[PDB]
Parts: sequence; C-alpha cells; structure tokens
Amino acid sequence: FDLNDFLEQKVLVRMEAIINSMTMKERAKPEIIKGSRKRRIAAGSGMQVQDVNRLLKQFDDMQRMMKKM
RNA sequence: GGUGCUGUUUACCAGGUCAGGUCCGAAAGGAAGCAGCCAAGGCAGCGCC
Repeated sequence: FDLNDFLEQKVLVRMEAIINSMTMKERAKPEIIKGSRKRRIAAGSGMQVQDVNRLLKQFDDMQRMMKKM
C-alpha cells in the first residue's frame, strides 16, 4: 500500500496537489522523503512544509491502519 | 576526446514546456513554478573522426 494508492482515495484538492508534486519514487517509498524533498514539494504545490508533513502524517496513519487487517 | 546510433540511468541545486496546486489583482489579467514530458548530463556498446 503506497501513496499512489492513498491518492486514489478544498482540503482534498490540496491533498492531491502535494502528491502531484512528488516523484514516482517518493510515492513508492514515502520514508525516503526528508527535509530537502519536503521543501521541493511544498513550493512545487504552493504549500508549506507543515502542510506536506500533515499529508505525510495522514498517509502514515492510513498505512498503519492497513497493517492491521 | 569529439560525433551518430542504441540501451540504461538522473528529487531539488541559473535548460524548455509546465497538469495539478500556489501567488499578486475588484477584474481584465499577470507572476513563480513541482511532478511529467522534451532536452541535457552520467554509465556503457557499436560506427565514424
């Protein structure tokens, strides 16, 4: 279960904007995304790093709730 | 080395285009620009010089 998936699922259009600013590898291995990449993605989708982390925060809980069934 | 071809490879770090999103604006409209893609580079094979 990756971010390509999480995508298939005003605050929603902005949640796509962010993933839309990532690369295939970042969607395939979210963990590889540290500060530098966060920065690239925030500016790339007119957001703020906090916003991204937020989106990253969600996927994590969503993924975590995927390793429980 | 250069050059052509082919395969491969490359988040951002003065290429181009720029979905999506963002910014400025009452608006008309401007602006920057991620991913992609094209280009360019890297690693190689073959040919040519």
